[PDB]
Amino acid sequence: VTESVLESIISPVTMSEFLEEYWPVKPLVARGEVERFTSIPGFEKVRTLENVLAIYNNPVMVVGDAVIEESEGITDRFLVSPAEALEWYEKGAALEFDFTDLFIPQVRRWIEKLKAELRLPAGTSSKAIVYAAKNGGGFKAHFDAYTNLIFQIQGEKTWKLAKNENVSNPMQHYDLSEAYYPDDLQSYWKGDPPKEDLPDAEIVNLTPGTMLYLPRGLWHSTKSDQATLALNITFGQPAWLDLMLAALRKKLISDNRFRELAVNHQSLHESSKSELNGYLESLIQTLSENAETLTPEQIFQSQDSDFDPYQSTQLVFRQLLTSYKF
Amino acid sequence: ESVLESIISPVTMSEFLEEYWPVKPLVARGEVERFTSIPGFEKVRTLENVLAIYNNPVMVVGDAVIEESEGITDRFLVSPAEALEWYEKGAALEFDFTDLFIPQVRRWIEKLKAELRLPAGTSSKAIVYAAKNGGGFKAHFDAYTNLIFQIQGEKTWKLAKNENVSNPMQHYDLSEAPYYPDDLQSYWKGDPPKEDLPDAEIVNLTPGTMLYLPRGLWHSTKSDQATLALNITFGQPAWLDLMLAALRKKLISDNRFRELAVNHQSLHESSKSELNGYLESLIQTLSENAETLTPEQIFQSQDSDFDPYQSTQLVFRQLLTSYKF
Ligand SMILES: O=C(O)CNC(=O)C(=O)O
Ligand SMILES: O=C(O)CNC(=O)C(=O)O
Ligand SMILES: [Mn+2]
Ligand SMILES: [Mn+2]
Repeated sequence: VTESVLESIISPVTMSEFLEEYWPVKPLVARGEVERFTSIPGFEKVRTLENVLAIYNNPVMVVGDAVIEESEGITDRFLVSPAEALEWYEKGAALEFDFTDLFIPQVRRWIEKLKAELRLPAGTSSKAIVYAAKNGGGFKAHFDAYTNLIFQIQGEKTWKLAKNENVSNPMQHYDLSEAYYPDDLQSYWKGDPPKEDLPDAEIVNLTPGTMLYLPRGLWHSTKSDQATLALNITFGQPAWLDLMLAALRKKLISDNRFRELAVNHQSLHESSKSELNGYLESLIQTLSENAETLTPEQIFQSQDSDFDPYQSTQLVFRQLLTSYKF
Repeated sequence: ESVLESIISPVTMSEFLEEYWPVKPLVARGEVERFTSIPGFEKVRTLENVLAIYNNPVMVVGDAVIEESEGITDRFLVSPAEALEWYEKGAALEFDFTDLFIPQVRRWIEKLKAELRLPAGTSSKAIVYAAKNGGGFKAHFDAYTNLIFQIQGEKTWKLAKNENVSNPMQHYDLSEAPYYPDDLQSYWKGDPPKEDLPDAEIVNLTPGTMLYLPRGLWHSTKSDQATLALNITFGQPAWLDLMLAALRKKLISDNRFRELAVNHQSLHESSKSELNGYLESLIQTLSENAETLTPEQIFQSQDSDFDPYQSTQLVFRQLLTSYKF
């Protein structure tokens, strides 16, 4: 059958069904034999923890209660060498091998293809990540501003999934162990947080060969009683706001008045403060008039902008680090 | 209004702010003991000391890297323990965010930021540069500004007034002169400078010389023999940065603006028409909120992140400060 890699994996669900009833809002669980994952380019290289370790020349994130206890409560995660990560792994810390696509770079082709098949803006952030855990490790209840296609490779992993009644379309991460909401999030958080154990969540056991589509914003937590290994393909979720502000900035960056250095008005004398306010009024009027002339075509024309400079910077930095042998 | 005074004397801080900052370079010569006023200066006064304290990836830059990478790149990050090998091959070493290891200097940098009237959120750091054997950086301009303190050796700087772009918002290497980033293209005027910046000012920076290097000024560097310098590097956030931050904060509360965007030419004709009306409506709302913008709201955003490239690198490096390289 002339099928896409994604189609091959979610069969007998069609890609149209996926796009109409699941993406980008509802989770999908697709079960089957792990061998159908072998059409993912580079899968054989990340099929076992020993294989991932043989190729992954980068720092590894470790997360969990052992980190909280060692750090005397300062943090729940460290970035460490692959070797040290194995020491933490034995203490039940979850290991995250981020930007695994640097080390199976053939998957990058596929990811870009999948990004187009999902009709994501070209500029959307995308990567592969490997997650490994044992001894009850994993992640406590949280949500992400990203969506994931999750391919369970080894072991049985317990996911909790709950609808998020507090925020629609979150644009930042949040750990439920913060109960305090960060600034932007505070502006659109509604209602009471869920309990730490997500008591109303759906529990899903992921086994080898299970693919889980995980939409952005769902509350989730993970636990690996025994050793597990999974490969995630992780996508940004650029908002209309992202594209609109990129388009507006493209219209304004040409104007030297907008490129001039900004000034902290705090130290200024009152007359200078007022003059700055009049200068800024001029800018405000011009910004508003450029916003008023914004068109759909211009918004679409900025779909190839960098909407996640945090992810892009982390990719560049990790690429530069490959010159050290971790 | 005091921190720089003893270093740029006889230039006064008022003269510096009115006549030089943020557009024209200044060269202040004097005794290097001046620099003892900077917290932690003793700890970066030789390359040995820097290497003793700097527990982070070190950037190495130059011909030796071009060779090792078979032409792919001129830079990469290595361990402090491997950096000296590259230095001996004439690669320039960049110890980025050196202020992570001399925390003392943060207070100083913050005072300077306040003195210069920079937005509170402006990026700011210390960087040490070391090179020998003709190593350094080829002709380019930065979107950052730098206060440069020459500690050791005689370093050849070329400096050239930028006649092409005012207040650039990104980095540019003169060597890429066929190609121009889209944004830069939209405000570049005229022809790029000539190869090797023939009309440049040549300035030999000797120990105790401080160079103020404004954003956008063309420069390049060469260390014939060993050199060591400390930079204090500041972002240059534009009014556009604060204003778009303020506008985003007004809109991020509205779920319509947080909804997932789509690839235009992936969807059907019916869908392509159905998106136009929704986007026209959103554009109306964006415009209405832009018309509500006040100077107060712009200033209330001065503590935002205007430089995710720098902030991201800082967080990453902070997670590596006790890494066993
Ligand atoms: O895989 C895990 O243990 C945790 N993964 C996530 O939270 C995620 O993919 O967003
Ligand atoms: O110090 C050097 O050799 C090069 N430095 C710069 O380009 C800079 O400070 O912007
Ligand atoms: Mn998650
Ligand atoms: Mn420079």
